[PDB]
Amino acid sequence: QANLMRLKSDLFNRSPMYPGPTKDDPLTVTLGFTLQDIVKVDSSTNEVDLVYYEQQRWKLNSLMWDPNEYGNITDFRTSAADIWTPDITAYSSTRPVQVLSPQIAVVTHDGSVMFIPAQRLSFMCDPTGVDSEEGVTCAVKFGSWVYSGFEIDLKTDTDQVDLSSYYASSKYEILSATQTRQVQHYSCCPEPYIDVNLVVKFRERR
Amino acid sequence: QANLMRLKSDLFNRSPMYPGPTKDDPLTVTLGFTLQDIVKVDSSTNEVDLVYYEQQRWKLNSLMWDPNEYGNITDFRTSAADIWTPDITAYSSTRPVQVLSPQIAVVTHDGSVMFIPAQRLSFMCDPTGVDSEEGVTCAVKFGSWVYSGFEIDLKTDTDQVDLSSYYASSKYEILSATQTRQVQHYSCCPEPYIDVNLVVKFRERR
Amino acid sequence: QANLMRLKSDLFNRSPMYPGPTKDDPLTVTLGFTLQDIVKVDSSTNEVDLVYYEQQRWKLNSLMWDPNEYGNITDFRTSAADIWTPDITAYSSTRPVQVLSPQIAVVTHDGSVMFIPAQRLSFMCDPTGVDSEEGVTCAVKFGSWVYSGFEIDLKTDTDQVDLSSYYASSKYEILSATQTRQVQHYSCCPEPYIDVNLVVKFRER
Amino acid sequence: QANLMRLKSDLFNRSPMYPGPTKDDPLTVTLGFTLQDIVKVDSSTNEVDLVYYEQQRWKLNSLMWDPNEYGNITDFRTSAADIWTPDITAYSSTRPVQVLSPQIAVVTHDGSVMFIPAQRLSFMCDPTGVDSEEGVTCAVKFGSWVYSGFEIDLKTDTDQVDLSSYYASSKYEILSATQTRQVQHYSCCPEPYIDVNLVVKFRER
Amino acid sequence: QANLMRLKSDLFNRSPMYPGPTKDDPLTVTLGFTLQDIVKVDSSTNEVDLVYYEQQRWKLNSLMWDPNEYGNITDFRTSAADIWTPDITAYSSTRPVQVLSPQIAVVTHDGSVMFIPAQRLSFMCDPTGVDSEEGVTCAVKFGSWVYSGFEIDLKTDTDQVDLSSYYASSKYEILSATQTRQVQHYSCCPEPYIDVNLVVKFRERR
Ligand SMILES: c1cnc2cc3c(cc2n1)[C@@H]1CNC[C@H]3C1
Ligand SMILES: c1cnc2cc3c(cc2n1)[C@@H]1CNC[C@H]3C1
Ligand SMILES: c1cnc2cc3c(cc2n1)[C@@H]1CNC[C@H]3C1
Ligand SMILES: c1cnc2cc3c(cc2n1)[C@@H]1CNC[C@H]3C1
Ligand SMILES: c1cnc2cc3c(cc2n1)[C@@H]1CNC[C@H]3C1
Repeated sequence: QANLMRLKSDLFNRSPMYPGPTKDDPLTVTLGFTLQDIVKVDSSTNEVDLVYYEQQRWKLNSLMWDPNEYGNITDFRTSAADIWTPDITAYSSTRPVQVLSPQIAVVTHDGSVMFIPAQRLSFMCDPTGVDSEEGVTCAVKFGSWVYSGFEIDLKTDTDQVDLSSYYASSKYEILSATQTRQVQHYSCCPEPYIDVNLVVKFRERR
Repeated sequence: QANLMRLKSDLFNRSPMYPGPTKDDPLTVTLGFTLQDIVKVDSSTNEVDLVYYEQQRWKLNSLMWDPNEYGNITDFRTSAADIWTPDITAYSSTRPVQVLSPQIAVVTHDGSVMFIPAQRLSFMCDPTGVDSEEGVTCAVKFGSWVYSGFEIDLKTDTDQVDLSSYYASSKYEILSATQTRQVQHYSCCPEPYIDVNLVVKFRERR
Repeated sequence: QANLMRLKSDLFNRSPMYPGPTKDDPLTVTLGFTLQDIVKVDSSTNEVDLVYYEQQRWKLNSLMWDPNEYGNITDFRTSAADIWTPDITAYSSTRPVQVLSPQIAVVTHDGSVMFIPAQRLSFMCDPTGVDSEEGVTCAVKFGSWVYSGFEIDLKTDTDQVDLSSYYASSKYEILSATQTRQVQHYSCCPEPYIDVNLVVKFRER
Repeated sequence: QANLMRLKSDLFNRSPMYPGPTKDDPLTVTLGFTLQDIVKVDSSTNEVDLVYYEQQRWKLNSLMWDPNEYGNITDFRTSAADIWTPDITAYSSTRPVQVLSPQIAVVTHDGSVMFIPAQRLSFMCDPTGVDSEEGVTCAVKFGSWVYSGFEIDLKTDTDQVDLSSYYASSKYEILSATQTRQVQHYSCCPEPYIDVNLVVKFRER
Repeated sequence: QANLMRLKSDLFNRSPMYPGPTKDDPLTVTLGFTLQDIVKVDSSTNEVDLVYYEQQRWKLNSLMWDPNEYGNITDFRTSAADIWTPDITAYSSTRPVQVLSPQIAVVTHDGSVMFIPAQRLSFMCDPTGVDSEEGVTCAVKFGSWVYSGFEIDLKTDTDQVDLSSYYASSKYEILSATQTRQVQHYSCCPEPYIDVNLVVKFRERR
């Protein structure tokens, strides 16, 4: 501005879009969940509804630049449409995920992208024994839908889910939450697919 | 990398889109269902809700290339908008199907496309006797909406539906699931239309 | 394909889109309903939900061609966005209609288009007496929203609705179904508007 | 068609879009409601659902033409996207309005536009006493959201709402319906904003 | 209006879009809420639904002009798509916000923009004790999702929410409503993020 505008122009207008990773130049996405609320539980259909936001990080050479060339600009915000983004998907979802945040990411001079969408998800979960002291445990996998391990790998900075933002007066208390990496194989396809498995253990509030 | 982008450009930017099959150059789509959950049953309206993903395969000359000409590239992922896709449709649906996965397909050097959309479908089904030991049986046909047998044929690699991914703690147990090919005639039109008939037999979990 | 692609290109890329009918060059749409299910009935709000598919036919000179010029091609499928389509609308709908089928039509060398969208419609209907043996009767008009009789006419191949595809195990049995043409006048506008009136008579099982 | 296509092209392709009214060149929209059904009433949240269609008229110099120059064409239908339209909005709505009709308007040689969207609206209304003989009364204002009196004025051809199209077998009977013009002031802004206040009085039966 | 068209053309057609604020040229948005109705309360999931409209003001050099050059034009209305707008977001929302108004803003010769979207929001709130005389209190933060304090600051013209437009016959009476500015830090990010905290205290009508 004029610097930022020129920068954005150079990356997006002058180049073709990054065509996604491949076996030859694969990519690693760092996931991390901040759980906000277990909004509702349906014991007649065994689906439960979570609200959270999911931090995604990755890095691309396509998105690098030299700050001195662009008015000492270290980073910028941009629409998620302007860049490639990973197709992280909830495998046991029962309804399409609802986006609760804007679709804007941060890009930085070293090509690192950060993107943190807020979501509401309804996923498969049997709440039997939520009323008990012992509580009930449910799990849901997040991972690329189309990209194998050989193109997209996932990692977590910590197995502990971020519960510091959980709703004080929720109907359900969280006993524990876990974000652990996994490998899976499916009947369609020879290659392994990577996913981060979100496992929550919860119960009704006294 | 550059090597790909060039490929994608050659297939999509330089050519006009494949205009769909015709009697002269017809096409065969291979369908296959992985049932995930029978989410809910409504006995007051006789509609039942399934979550699954539906594997679609087909092949086009339009999409072929020579790997040596494109940096030894065997295959790639792309948006479903970038290519023609078949109009497989649930004939007894009561509500529009909801897409639970991204709209990305895999294309390969020999022109083979694979596309596996995850869906939630509400279809016509009378659950009377779901509580019994015997269970209740329901069926729904999938097939092209507009393309006759003479333009689109359907086939299955197996009559057995893939239940290996079914939800362990679902409200309903699957006794059996079947994907069998069928031929049908409709009053509008002289030609026969092909469909794969999904037949599931299920009951409450006891 | 080479042939078909060229054909499609000539009709759509090289010409401007058909700007809809007018008084001078009017047209006639043939409607026909295949009722599939009466899904639900709400007696607290007097709305009922139907699932069906609605066959639409019409013909345009804009869409004609000579098969010999295009590799003996008699007809083809295409997206509904690529062509003009008629604005048939349910006058007593209480919620926007939901499309249950793809938006693809068939065009033929003589300019005839066929298009059969599958729909779910919620329309105004008082089900009082649906539980009785006598059953209850409800009606809903379908017709162009903006085009008068003088631009769009409607006709039916038969007054009998196609119930051969109705759901065997539906909560409601169909006693009868009727698709009859009508003329209507509205206070806004001098001209008459045409509609096909769908009348169904049904009850619980 | 050739003629019509050329006309449409001249108005839309060759000109930039009408940039909306201003203080200097203000505009008057004529509103008129045809109420179809009071579909449902929720006494636990005090919202009620109406289905109707709302006639909008206005006139622009931008849209004028000479019929002799265009094959004696008096008028035509077109997409609502092709022209500017007014931002009439329900002030006491509790949910986004649902469009039940196509988005097509009629334009005429003297620059007059007519546009009649069918809608379902959920708005704020306490139904307490709907079961009584006396009935209950509710109101909802329609007016531009962003344009003051000084840019958009509203008028009504009649204070009587058009109930001739109301549903015979609705759960609720209409005792009366009124479309009266009003002026309002809001805390944000010095200028007055115009609205047409729809007031309905109704009950069960 | 020949004049207005030319003006609009000069700002939007001839220039590239304002690329959003940065640390170097930051921006201040003035928020203000007019609460219309507390429509419903769900005590089984602890979510409550508000209808309101939210006044947003800010100023940009990009949008300035000289009235003498454009037929003494002081201001104009335009689509929200034609200009940059701030990404104010409800942090404790449980469902995507629904827009109840048109997406039109007012721009003025000194570059000031005003934009007042009407919304329905479902947010996290425990209504326990709404039936009491004492009432129950709930809060929800509004702020940029992606822009730190260093790029977007928020302010309020008054801590008092505008209740003059509240629904006379609502199921719930408003005891008080507050729009107060706040600073927050999140685990992802070193910088502080600004939010205006909407705090309402209410009860059943009795
Ligand atoms: C870029 C993209 N998404 C973000 C999400 C958040 C934040 C910064 C972001 N930056 C913090 C503030 N906004 C909500 C969360 C936490
Ligand atoms: C290409 C395109 N679609 C796919 C869908 C799936 C898989 C691989 C795919 N590869 C497995 C993993 N993702 C969901 C399903 C099963
Ligand atoms: C052209 C356009 N739509 C059609 C819809 C159907 C059919 C033929 C069509 N042809 C029959 C077979 N497919 C579903 C319905 C009935
Ligand atoms: C142009 C635009 N909208 C219209 C809406 C209607 C009519 C004519 C129209 N002409 C009458 C017939 N169609 C529904 C209503 C009433
Ligand atoms: C520009 C943009 N949005 C506005 C919203 C409103 C108003 C003026 C506006 N001007 C007042 C009248 N319309 C609704 C609210 C209050």
